[PDB]
Amino acid sequence: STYDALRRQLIPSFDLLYGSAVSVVAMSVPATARILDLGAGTGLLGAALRERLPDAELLLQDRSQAMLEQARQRFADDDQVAIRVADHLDELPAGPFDAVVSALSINHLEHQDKQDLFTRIRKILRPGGIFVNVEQVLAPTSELEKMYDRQHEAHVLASDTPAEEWAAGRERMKHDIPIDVETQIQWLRDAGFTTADCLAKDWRFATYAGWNGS
Ligand SMILES: Nc1ncnc2c1ncn2[C@@H]1O[C@H](CSCC[C@H](N)C(=O)O)[C@@H](O)[C@H]1O
Repeated sequence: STYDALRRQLIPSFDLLYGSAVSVVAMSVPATARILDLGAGTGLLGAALRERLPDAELLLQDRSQAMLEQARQRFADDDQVAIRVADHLDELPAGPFDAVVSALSINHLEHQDKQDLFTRIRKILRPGGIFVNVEQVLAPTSELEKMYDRQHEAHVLASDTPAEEWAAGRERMKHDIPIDVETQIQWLRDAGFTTADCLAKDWRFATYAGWNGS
């Protein structure tokens, strides 16, 4: 409620970017899809997926028990949601999966571990399966990165975000290892995804996807 409201204040085009992730999954997988949610946190993208796909099986995983406890509370009464404590770097669940989704999590990995993860994700996707990332992305240059930062700050100020939460936000972003969206899209092609695309973008934040065969 307050947490979800705060995420909208901190994330430019939250509805467009998380909404695009939901819409592209809904147009790519069945009603009864098996979906892996990597770095699920409180399960915010999971909640948006459940609203669109009431019959989908969600497996939420994260390295943080504390974050997954928030996801457990959110989905307390949902018998089609499982929770697994697992780092991105730990062995993935067997599969197959119709979709693997992630929001604002994969940027925390070293670049080589991102490329390895994309390869490992495709292995657990059925043919026609989709990988979707709602991601913090780096500008191609230092000058454009400053412009990305100004536009992010403009949203946070316009959204009337508490100064203490924005302060906390900037501190958490120090541990992020973002790269530009086109590099990551090319990495999906390198990983053997036949199609990769940026569906939606608001400067620093982008929704991109890869398809396993289609
Ligand atoms: N190496 C790693 N393996 C697994 N989870 C990781 C991780 N590095 C970061 N995370 C998780 O990634 C999340 C980033 S915050 C995003 C949370 C949620 N997907 C949302 O959109 O709101 C946190 O829950 C953090 O614990």
